[PDB]
Amino acid sequence: EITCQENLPFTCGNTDALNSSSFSSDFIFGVASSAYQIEGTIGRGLNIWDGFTHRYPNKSGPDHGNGDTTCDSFSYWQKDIDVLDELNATGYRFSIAWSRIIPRGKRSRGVNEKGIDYYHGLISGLIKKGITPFVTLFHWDLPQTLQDEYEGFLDPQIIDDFKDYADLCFEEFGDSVKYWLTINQLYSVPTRGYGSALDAPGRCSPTVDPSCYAGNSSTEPYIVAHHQLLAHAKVVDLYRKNYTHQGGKIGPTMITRWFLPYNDTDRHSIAATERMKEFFLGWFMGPLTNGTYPQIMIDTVGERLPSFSPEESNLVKGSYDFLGLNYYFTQYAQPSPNPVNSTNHTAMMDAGAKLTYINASGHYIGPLFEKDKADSTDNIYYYPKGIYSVMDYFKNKYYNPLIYVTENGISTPGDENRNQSMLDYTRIDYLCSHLCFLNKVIKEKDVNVKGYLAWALGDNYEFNKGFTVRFGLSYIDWNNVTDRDLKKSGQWYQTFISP
Amino acid sequence: EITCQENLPFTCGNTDALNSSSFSSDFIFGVASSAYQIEGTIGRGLNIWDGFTHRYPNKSGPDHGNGDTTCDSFSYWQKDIDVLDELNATGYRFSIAWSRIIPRGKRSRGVNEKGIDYYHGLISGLIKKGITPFVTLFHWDLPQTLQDEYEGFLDPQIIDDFKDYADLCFEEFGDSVKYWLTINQLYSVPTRGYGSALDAPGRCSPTVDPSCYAGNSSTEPYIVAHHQLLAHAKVVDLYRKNYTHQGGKIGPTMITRWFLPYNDTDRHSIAATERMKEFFLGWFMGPLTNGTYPQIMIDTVGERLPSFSPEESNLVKGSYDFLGLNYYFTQYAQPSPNPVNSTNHTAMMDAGAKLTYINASGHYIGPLFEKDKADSTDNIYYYPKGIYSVMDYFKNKYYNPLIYVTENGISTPGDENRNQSMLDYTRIDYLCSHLCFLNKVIKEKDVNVKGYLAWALGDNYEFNKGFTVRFGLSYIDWNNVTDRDLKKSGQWYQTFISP
Ligand SMILES: *[C@@H]1O[C@H](CO)[C@@H](O[C@@H]2O[C@H](CO)[C@@H](O[C@@H]3O[C@H](CO[C@H]4O[C@H](CO)[C@@H](O)[C@H](O)[C@@H]4O)[C@@H](O)[C@H](O[C@H]4O[C@H](CO)[C@@H](O)[C@H](O)[C@@H]4O)[C@@H]3O[C@@H]3OC[C@@H](O)[C@H](O)[C@H]3O)[C@H](O)[C@H]2NC(C)=O)[C@H](O[C@@H]2O[C@@H](C)[C@@H](O)[C@@H](O)[C@@H]2O)[C@H]1NC(C)=O
Ligand SMILES: *[C@@H]1O[C@H](CO)[C@@H](O[C@@H]2O[C@H](CO)[C@@H](O[C@@H]3O[C@H](CO[C@H]4O[C@H](CO)[C@@H](O)[C@H](O)[C@@H]4O)[C@@H](O)[C@H](O[C@H]4O[C@H](CO)[C@@H](O)[C@H](O)[C@@H]4O)[C@@H]3O[C@@H]3OC[C@@H](O)[C@H](O)[C@H]3O)[C@H](O)[C@H]2NC(C)=O)[C@H](O[C@@H]2O[C@@H](C)[C@@H](O)[C@@H](O)[C@@H]2O)[C@H]1NC(C)=O
Ligand SMILES: *[C@@H]1O[C@H](CO)[C@@H](O[C@@H]2O[C@H](CO)[C@@H](O[C@@H]3O[C@H](CO)[C@@H](O)[C@H](O)[C@@H]3O[C@@H]3OC[C@@H](O)[C@H](O)[C@H]3O)[C@H](O)[C@H]2NC(C)=O)[C@H](O[C@@H]2O[C@@H](C)[C@@H](O)[C@@H](O)[C@@H]2O)[C@H]1NC(C)=O
Ligand SMILES: *[C@@H]1O[C@H](CO)[C@@H](O[C@@H]2O[C@H](CO)[C@@H](O[C@@H]3O[C@H](CO)[C@@H](O)[C@H](O)[C@@H]3O[C@@H]3OC[C@@H](O)[C@H](O)[C@H]3O)[C@H](O)[C@H]2NC(C)=O)[C@H](O[C@@H]2O[C@@H](C)[C@@H](O)[C@@H](O)[C@@H]2O)[C@H]1NC(C)=O
Ligand SMILES: *[C@@H]1O[C@H](CO)[C@@H](O[C@@H]2O[C@H](CO)[C@@H](O)[C@H](O)[C@H]2NC(C)=O)[C@H](O)[C@H]1NC(C)=O
Ligand SMILES: *[C@@H]1O[C@H](CO)[C@@H](O[C@@H]2O[C@H](CO)[C@@H](O)[C@H](O)[C@H]2NC(C)=O)[C@H](O)[C@H]1NC(C)=O
Ligand SMILES: *[C@@H]1O[C@H](CO)[C@@H](O[C@@H]2O[C@H](CO)[C@@H](O)[C@H](O)[C@H]2NC(C)=O)[C@H](O)[C@H]1NC(C)=O
Ligand SMILES: *[C@@H]1O[C@H](CO)[C@@H](O[C@@H]2O[C@H](CO)[C@@H](O)[C@H](O)[C@H]2NC(C)=O)[C@H](O)[C@H]1NC(C)=O
Ligand SMILES: *[C@@H]1O[C@H](CO)[C@@H](O)[C@H](O)[C@H]1NC(C)=O
Ligand SMILES: *[C@@H]1O[C@H](CO)[C@@H](O)[C@H](O)[C@H]1NC(C)=O
Ligand SMILES: *[C@@H]1O[C@H](CO)[C@@H](O)[C@H](O)[C@H]1NC(C)=O
Ligand SMILES: *[C@@H]1O[C@H](CO)[C@@H](O)[C@H](O)[C@H]1NC(C)=O
Ligand SMILES: *[C@@H]1O[C@H](CO)[C@@H](O)[C@H](O)[C@H]1NC(C)=O
Ligand SMILES: *[C@@H]1O[C@H](CO)[C@@H](O)[C@H](O)[C@H]1NC(C)=O
Ligand SMILES: *[C@@H]1O[C@H](CO)[C@@H](O)[C@H](O)[C@H]1NC(C)=O
Ligand SMILES: *[C@@H]1O[C@H](CO)[C@@H](O)[C@H](O)[C@H]1NC(C)=O
Ligand SMILES: *[C@@H]1O[C@H](CO)[C@@H](O)[C@H](O)[C@H]1NC(C)=O
Ligand SMILES: *[C@@H]1O[C@H](CO)[C@@H](O)[C@H](O)[C@H]1NC(C)=O
Ligand SMILES: *[C@@H]1O[C@H](CO)[C@@H](O)[C@H](O)[C@H]1NC(C)=O
Ligand SMILES: *[C@@H]1O[C@H](CO)[C@@H](O)[C@H](O)[C@H]1NC(C)=O
Ligand SMILES: [Zn+2]
Repeated sequence: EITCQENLPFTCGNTDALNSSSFSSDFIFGVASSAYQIEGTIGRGLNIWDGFTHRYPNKSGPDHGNGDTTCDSFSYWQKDIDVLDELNATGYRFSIAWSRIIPRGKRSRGVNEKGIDYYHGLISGLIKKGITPFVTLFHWDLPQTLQDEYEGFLDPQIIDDFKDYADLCFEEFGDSVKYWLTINQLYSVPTRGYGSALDAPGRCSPTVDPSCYAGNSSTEPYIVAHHQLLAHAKVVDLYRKNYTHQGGKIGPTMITRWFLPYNDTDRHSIAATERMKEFFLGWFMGPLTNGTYPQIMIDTVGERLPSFSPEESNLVKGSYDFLGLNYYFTQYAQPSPNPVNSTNHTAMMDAGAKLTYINASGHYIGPLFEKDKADSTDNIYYYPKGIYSVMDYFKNKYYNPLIYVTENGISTPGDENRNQSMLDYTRIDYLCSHLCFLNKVIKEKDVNVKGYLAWALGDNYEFNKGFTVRFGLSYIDWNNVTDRDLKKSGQWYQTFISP
Repeated sequence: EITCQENLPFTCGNTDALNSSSFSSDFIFGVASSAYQIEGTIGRGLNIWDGFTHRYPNKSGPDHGNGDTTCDSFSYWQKDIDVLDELNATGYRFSIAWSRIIPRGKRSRGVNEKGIDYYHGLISGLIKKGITPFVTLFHWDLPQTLQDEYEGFLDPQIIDDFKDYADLCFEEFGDSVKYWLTINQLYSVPTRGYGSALDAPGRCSPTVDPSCYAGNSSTEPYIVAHHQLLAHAKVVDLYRKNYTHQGGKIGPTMITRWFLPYNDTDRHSIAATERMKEFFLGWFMGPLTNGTYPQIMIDTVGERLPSFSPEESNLVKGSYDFLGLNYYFTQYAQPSPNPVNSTNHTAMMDAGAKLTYINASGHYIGPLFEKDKADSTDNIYYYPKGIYSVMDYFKNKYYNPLIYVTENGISTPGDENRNQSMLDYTRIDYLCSHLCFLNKVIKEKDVNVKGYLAWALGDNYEFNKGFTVRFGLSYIDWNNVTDRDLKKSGQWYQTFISP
């Protein structure tokens, strides 16, 4: 019987008590990264995140940093590969920058050969080292040209361009890549990119944010989420129909959170937690497992929620071979009003829930996750048992899918110096306690989890944060980005994989 | 009678001997800047120069600098205005970033109100201070979206988009702006952007540069120059037909050089200098004054040179109210072969001329202009009498046009520290000696020169050079860009304008 601690101090950092041998022998352990965060702009066209970080530098981070050079993996990808090889990792998830291989967006405008070569070299190098690539087709870095031609995912013309892009990738890399993540965290772009304008492209209602160049926080997230689903379903249908000879699997990446009631005996708090589960997860998981949106969403959102045609509904339903789950933390939910007529209404208010990390009797959900310096009542706290609850939920509610944990990690302040940043014990506690609950759920609930990829390989540009927080397991000196040095967390992870 | 020195040491730095009173009372003296060099990416969409400097950082400059924040005139435009006010300057040439006011390129996709406000404030502030704005509609910063939709100026669809952009500007700013420069330095983009790939968008033949993503150095510069002329002619026709109530003037900006024979008694050197004059100036000036290309170009370039239709020819001919001339330096020309069948052939070889700063008997053309550290046989030297020869040439060869010198300046190394950079006497010599020859040509040849704008107002991002050279008359600390401090050159210029 497996016992896991939910509060500090954790003792699972000991690999005599927990290591890769606690899991099935085929279990994949690795790390993850994304193109915009690690590559640099060298050699590629521009994408909406280059646009956003430049047009609105105070949304790029408090240091106004961006992905211009970041850790320069365009030059030093071979160092990324030596860190993995040093961990004896069997999995690496990275993303192909659409901008690098089709700079002008539409495929008929020509492909960038030098870009295609960059990824062949990378894939060849990983596989030579016995590392399985999980490649994300789209990690938020849409070619700027498509956002300016028709406002990206706001328009249905994105579906065919995305499909021609994906086709180019399966054809070029599919012989070696056997695992494809179509779109990374479905929930993010529509809410942050089109609801609150905290992420690219930064659209939202004028009174939600007056910096926004355009938008409607009330209608656009629903129009964007819809197209993301059709786009995704159309790539999966292209994959399973035209590239089945490649013997790969392809699936979506869902940002998952667990929700607990703020007051676990107030029915209003209980209804708000069930509504969160539906607006956060079901919004995407419902179309993917059933071809339609959740009923609470259809009731609440009404005309602002697009309908799937019977053909579209059939294409989206069951459009995955597995699910990639990104899990970071859990929130307490309590009711909150949905003012549909206010000019500052957003799609996120439609859930009628307010989210916190402290419940009604003042209990904090777990240890600290991310210190907010501007406001401390905004601090984020994590909850190791959340990975247990989310996985058990997905098994029971969504037909026992094959699952890969594609991102799980914790940042530490960039303020810290080199000695302090290399001694990241708070990261060992985060990862070890989630790994202890992940092993327990695989064993007790028989969830079909087949892999785990820690975020991130090394320090890189963090969306909305610049270089002010660090997520890597290996250290990078911003004044000289050549070396990736294993921090304590990286040395711990190494001993975990090979005990 | 006016005597001007052509070699160091110059003595025209004395304002008792030369000052604004040497010129007609209406003569406009000022400074110039461009949007990409001074604004920063904050608040605007991305353009091809953001794309280029990011995709190919080693072409952005030896320091890999770019226009991300540069001197941040988006925030500190009011400091730009205090420097001008301190000079008692009557002219300021600046450019409107197409990306800032129409981020998505095509006007029907919506205009950026906050962007339009930025320039209203700027124009209101200049005019309140008695400074005449010369506004450039296009200073190389084409929206990235138009370059990715149809490869920018390579396609004729640019003509209508550029015309809808310009229409938006005359309508928004035309009530205050009475001087419009349509496209800045016609010769540059086609040769550097489409011939040698040293500038954005960076297209060129694979063997001219293997970094190029696409291109043809032999055909594309001619296709680009042609469209630049049609685009320009169509904006001028829109201006003179739809905004004549505004009582403004509009003209092109031509990068002018003077050419001298390498050997001034070898006929081959003399023919090469006359050919340079035609390929460098006549390429644009011929269509503008006659509606057709020079005959040496029609003979030499043959099928690769596009033809104007009779309607297009009529539209381009006489499509200016004045000319803006940018003059920097003069070159010696000698013959050089034109190998039309080599795979590394470029439109620039078609002139059959090799350019140098030292003639056949070893005489250097004038004082040093720009030290090339990688190769010193590449150093650039200036020639003050060149502004005299160019102006006299334009008067005689091109129907005595109304002229404004829209750029003239010299850089000093960014290597120099603050004390050395504020003591820029080499800049006083450059400007004073050109101003001495400009006054002489106005007086002796009666050229219709009505203004002079020194480049640049302050230190900014320099195309292909990063922040490694400084062109400003006012100093900017890259570690704190708030202040613009007048260097010696700026204090000299101040005393020149108001003796
Ligand atoms: C998994 O997918 C299933 C579909 O494949 C989901 O089941 C569907 O659920 C729909 C409800 O959301 C349901 O459609 C409704 O059907 C009502 C009756 O339709 C028939 O009979 C009518 C009766 O007079 C007749 O007029 C019709 O012509 C049909 O013959 C209909 O009245 C409903 O419309 C009203 O309400 C909806 C909001 O739900 C409004 O959009 C609409 O304007 C109107 O006010 C509704 O019809 C739908 O109306 C909108 C239109 O775009 C659709 O085409 C139309 O269908 C439908 O019958 C079933 N389908 C089947 C095959 O059972 C299933 O949902 C869950 O299960 C059902 C039983 C229900 O409890 C849902 O709330 C559940 O969530 C999906 N499962 C999950 C887990 O979500
Ligand atoms: C200012 O603009 C003027 C035009 O408004 C320029 O003058 C034009 O110059 C053209 C030469 O470049 C000239 O066109 C040529 O005309 C030849 C005769 O055409 C008529 O008579 C023919 C004789 O049999 C007959 O077949 C025709 O149908 C006409 O009736 C013609 O043979 C030439 O074509 C050959 O050479 C050209 C290269 O120059 C090739 O492109 C072509 O394939 C062919 O090999 C040529 O015709 C042109 O052919 C190409 C086609 O696209 C054009 O439509 C066609 O015109 C034209 O006659 C004059 N126009 C007038 C009204 O005089 C003027 O140029 C300068 O002055 C002329 C006299 C000449 O010396 C040029 O070299 C000068 O540069 C411009 N001024 C300046 C300063 O450039
Ligand atoms: C988690 O939620 C539960 C259920 O909502 C909370 O318990 C409820 O707390 C209410 C106070 O917010 C209690 O109602 C009050 O009852 C007193 C005594 O009769 C009355 O004087 C108050 O005015 C109020 O009455 C309500 O007024 C509004 C009317 O519309 C309504 O009809 C009345 O009920 C309520 O009885 C109580 N329910 C139960 C089942 O315990 C719980 O709140 C916490 O516990 C209660 C016992 C009390 O000590 C609260 O002060 C305390 O916060 C909540 N838990 C926490 C930690 O917030
Ligand atoms: C500026 O250009 C002028 C004209 O091109 C240069 O003068 C010419 O220089 C040529 C040498 O490059 C002279 O030709 C040579 O003549 C000698 C004596 O007879 C002969 O032995 C050589 O082989 C050569 O002859 C040519 O060979 C190739 C044949 O196809 C052709 O038919 C022959 O002419 C040429 O006579 C001379 N012309 C004139 C009008 O002076 C000038 O070059 C400089 O001045 C001359 C006088 C001489 O001292 C050169 O060495 C010197 O460079 C050139 N100026 C400079 C500074 O480069
Ligand atoms: C966002 O878009 C929605 C949909 O067009 C706008 O809501 C409509 O507003 C009009 C005018 O007030 C009403 O007549 C409709 O009844 C509303 N429709 C729905 C479906 O809600 C909304 O005003 C827009 N919001 C902003 C901030 O632009
Ligand atoms: C807030 O969270 C705490 C922690 O889970 C809840 O406290 C537990 O409540 C159960 C049931 O009452 C007790 O058996 C446990 O002993 C409690 N744990 C702790 C650490 O005290 C608490 O009930 C939650 N409060 C509300 C209002 O939901
Ligand atoms: C640039 O474009 C020109 C025009 O297409 C190419 O030149 C042609 O090349 C073909 C194939 O060799 C020949 O049959 C034609 O006679 C050429 N046309 C002309 C007008 O010169 C050229 O090869 C291209 N260059 C590169 C480097 O792409
Ligand atoms: C190179 O440039 C120099 C400088 O202009 C030329 O020298 C002048 O030539 C004329 C005519 O021979 C003389 O009267 C001047 O006295 C010369 N000036 C100097 C400073 O010596 C020279 O002729 C040019 N050489 C060639 C081959 O073109
Ligand atoms: C790995 O962990 C298991 C418990 O799951 C333990 O029994 C085993 O001895 C550990 N292996 C090493 C090499 O420490
Ligand atoms: C951030 O920049 C935007 C301009 O895009 C501006 O509207 C906003 O006030 C800035 N925020 C702060 C807190 O300075
Ligand atoms: C890497 O992992 C494999 C598989 O568990 C193991 O056999 C091997 O010894 C490990 N190598 C290192 C250097 O730890
Ligand atoms: C599969 O590829 C073929 C050949 O290019 C094409 O006709 C077909 O539409 C594709 N099928 C899809 C995308 O389902
Ligand atoms: C606008 O929205 C904010 C945050 O959602 C809220 O504080 C404010 O009261 C809203 N304004 C109105 C008029 O409802
Ligand atoms: C940058 O880091 C690498 C790896 O530590 C080192 O070899 C190189 O010399 C460093 N460069 C400088 C300028 O110190
Ligand atoms: C300005 O220059 C002229 C010569 O062009 C000279 O005569 C005049 O005295 C100068 N003015 C001043 C104020 O020095
Ligand atoms: C400049 O960068 C390009 C990549 O875009 C590369 O091909 C070239 O070799 C680099 N030049 C030098 C001198 O390093
Ligand atoms: C600015 O120039 C005008 C016009 O020549 C002159 O009258 C005025 O005194 C000058 N002001 C300053 C402060 O030099
Ligand atoms: C002038 O503006 C009118 C009204 O928009 C339009 O019909 C016409 O085509 C324009 N004329 C030009 C661009 O010459
Ligand atoms: C290619 O062009 C360069 C510079 O224009 C020249 O040095 C070289 O000889 C050319 N190659 C061939 C094969 O002509
Ligand atoms: C930046 O420069 C301005 C102008 O000199 C100055 O007032 C401000 O205090 C400076 N900022 C810092 C951080 O020194
Ligand atoms: Zn940048």
